[PDB]
Amino acid sequence: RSKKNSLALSLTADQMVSALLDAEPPILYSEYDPTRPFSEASMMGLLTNLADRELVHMINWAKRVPGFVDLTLHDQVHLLECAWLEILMIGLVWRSMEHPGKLLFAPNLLLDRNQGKSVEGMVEIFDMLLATSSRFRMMNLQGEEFVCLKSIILLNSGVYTFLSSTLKSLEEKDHIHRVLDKITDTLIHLMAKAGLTLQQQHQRLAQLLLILSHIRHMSNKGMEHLYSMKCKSDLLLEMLDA
Amino acid sequence: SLALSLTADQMVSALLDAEPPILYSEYDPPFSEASMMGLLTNLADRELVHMINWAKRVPGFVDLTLHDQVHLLECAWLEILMIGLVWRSMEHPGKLLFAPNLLLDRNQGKSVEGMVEIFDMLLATSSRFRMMNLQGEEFVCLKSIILLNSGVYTLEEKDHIHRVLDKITDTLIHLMAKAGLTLQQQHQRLAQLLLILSHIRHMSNKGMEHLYSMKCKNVVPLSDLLLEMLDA
Ligand SMILES: */C(=C/C(=O)N(C)C)CNCCOc1ccc(/C(=C(/CC(F)(F)F)c2ccccc2)c2ccc3n[nH]c(F)c3c2)cn1
Ligand SMILES: */C(=C\C(=O)N(C)C)CNCCOc1ccc(/C(=C(/CC(F)(F)F)c2ccccc2)c2ccc3n[nH]c(F)c3c2)cn1
Repeated sequence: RSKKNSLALSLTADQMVSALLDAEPPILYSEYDPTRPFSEASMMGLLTNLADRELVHMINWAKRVPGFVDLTLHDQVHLLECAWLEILMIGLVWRSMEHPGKLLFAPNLLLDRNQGKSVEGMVEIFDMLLATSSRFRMMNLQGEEFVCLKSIILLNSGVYTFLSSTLKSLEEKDHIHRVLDKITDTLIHLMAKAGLTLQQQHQRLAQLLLILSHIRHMSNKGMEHLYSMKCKSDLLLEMLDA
Repeated sequence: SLALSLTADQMVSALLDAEPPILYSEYDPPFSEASMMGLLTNLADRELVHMINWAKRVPGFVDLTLHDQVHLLECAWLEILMIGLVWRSMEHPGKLLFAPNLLLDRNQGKSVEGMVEIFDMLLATSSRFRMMNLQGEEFVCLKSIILLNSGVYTLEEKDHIHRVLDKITDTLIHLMAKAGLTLQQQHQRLAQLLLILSHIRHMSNKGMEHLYSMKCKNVVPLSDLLLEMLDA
């Protein structure tokens, strides 16, 4: 199906890992004043500000993910529109691994469960994120594995379409699936290099990709809450630079 | 411990043996929004009874705590209905085989509230399974994975659940190796299938939002039915 000659598809596993590690966005500081007690609007202010800012840098990151700028502009936009909260979340749970009971939103913004209660609904999402981070800590998730998963989330985010598909959209989806197969290869390689048996490799690949269902769930629940606070892309198009 | 000893071939055998009966709708051969929702609700409610009986036969599930058995089914039931739907629908491009006498096209999908958006997503997933030539043996592995995964993070009890999930991954790989796939092709197909499950979860979440909205005729809430059938 795909007609595109994409550099990503002929990268070796090591080269894919290197490119992903190089793409990582900068580490950002919240505008959080620790002498200021939290209220609902103040916490939602802090988080929203952090999310808006992370989104700018996420655009720059996505441009450096091999295979991503080979998609049509419309398809790049769609992936980012679908995936942004999942991508924030996986970042959060990775950073929070060595902080049992707490979510490291930023270096200066470390929140425990109880501080989630200052916003209606949000402690439910907090618990799920905490559980996810503990899961990654127990599995001893490696940085190289993390960046593979975050790229998988981006590429897998798009809405499934049958009646709503065009011949062109279908070529684009085929290109996505090839990029995804390269990332799977890269994950397996990393595992094989770390000394896992073949059985252990296939088991861990499954365990990590099953956690992505949980990330999707958390994002969906997040989105429901944001939509019900009346939140409501010309950036995206123009930053993605076409 | 019997469950944890199963070979790949034995796992397949047990899961195939656990499969529920295929149900018929009460459909009488015109569809309103109200009669369609009525038909779908009555079907879902009858499927649920058989889903509970099925889950009791998935290796390892009756080793779990009552809480875990109830919680896994409460979180997963719509995903489980949906995977079964898209599987049954693979030989019916553009349609959804809710039951043998209830085969619906997207036109009929517009009958009911926020089914229309979900409908195309289900058709696409069916189409993806068809294109991948998903086999029945792979389908029952994936459906048991949904059960054991959908509530597992939402400590030694979580370990048992994880060990059984690993066994099913081993079973999938075995099936693929037996079908002639290379090791590379095995790991790629595994990943492709598990990423589809993210999308099934998303479809279920979207469906749940409409069920909460709408809402119901909730005489026997699912949590009560689960407790009755599993406390027992
Ligand atoms: C009462 C409210 C609650 O459910 N609640 C949690 C407060 C209604 N309870 C009975 C369950 O009702 C029910 C379940 C499933 C479906 C259903 C569909 C069809 C589709 F969208 F998934 F395609 C549905 C329609 C509209 C909104 C949500 C879901 C359905 C029914 C039967 C199925 N068999 N295989 C499947 F995949 C099915 C899906 C409707 N109502
Ligand atoms: C909507 C307008 C509005 O609030 N009103 C009142 C009109 C704002 N729309 C922009 C997006 O805002 C966001 C995005 C993300 C979040 C994050 C959270 C935290 C958690 F729940 F995910 F934990 C959130 C809170 C409440 C509901 C949904 C999400 C968030 C922020 C920063 C992050 N960095 N890494 C992450 F994982 C997150 C998550 C808040 N507001």
